[PDB]
Amino acid sequence: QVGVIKPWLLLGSQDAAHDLDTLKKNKVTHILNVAYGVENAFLSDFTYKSISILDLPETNILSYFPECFEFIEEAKRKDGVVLVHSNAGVSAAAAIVIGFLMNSEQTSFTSAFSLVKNARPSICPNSGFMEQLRTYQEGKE
Amino acid sequence: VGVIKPWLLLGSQDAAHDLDTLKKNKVTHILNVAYGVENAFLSDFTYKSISILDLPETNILSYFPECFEFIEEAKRKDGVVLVHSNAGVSAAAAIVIGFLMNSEQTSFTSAFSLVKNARPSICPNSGFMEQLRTYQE
Repeated sequence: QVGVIKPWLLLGSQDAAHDLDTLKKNKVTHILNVAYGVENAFLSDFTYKSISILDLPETNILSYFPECFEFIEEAKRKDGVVLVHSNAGVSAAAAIVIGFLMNSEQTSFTSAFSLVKNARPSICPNSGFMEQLRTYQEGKE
Repeated sequence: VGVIKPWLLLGSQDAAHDLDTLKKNKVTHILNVAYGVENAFLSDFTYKSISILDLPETNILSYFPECFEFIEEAKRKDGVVLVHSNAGVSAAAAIVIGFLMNSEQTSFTSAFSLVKNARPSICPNSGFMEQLRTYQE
């Protein structure tokens, strides 16, 4: 299962990452895998990047922005389509997508959150991720 | 937090760390199937932890003896158990679905529906769904 945030920006679970037919139907070109233990199943069909982002409040989600956002922008620059996925893809993967929208569109946490939540209503970033994103633009700590 | 029964609750790591809500809901027992979530309130609740990776290769059925024994103990003592994982959407949900099937002889579809109505964000992975579909067939 897949949220279409933009036509080129998708958010989903590990099951999305392993559903070839739907990856093709959505014209996926790039897959950002922030899960644990999820094999990149289709090496010949997609450009993959992995980065471990554990679903804990202690994870520093902001730390991952340079690497993750460069990849997303790579997909976009090439007029492709990137799927960001994790295990359940409701928390860490959601937070990366929210942050990306915040930075790429210079939009607020609440605006970006709303865009993701409408596209994938099962999102529920952990409290630490919410605090980290809510106070990123203001520069807390 | 999803209220599956007044004594069976399903939630996230944030529910496990919210003492005020835990006490409002009369929790007594916490079954922690998360990774990396400290059992914060040892003097207030009875905790049991079990590692359950959210991967389709995980054998969810293997965890049922340990998990269900604990849930049954909370129930026998007229307490209230919170089952939680990290997001509370996949393995913790699978445990709750399986528990209704096992304790109540409920069908998979009915049990799944009960859990999904109490917590619409649930989505056990493809492996867990197939394991639960054929459980007690």
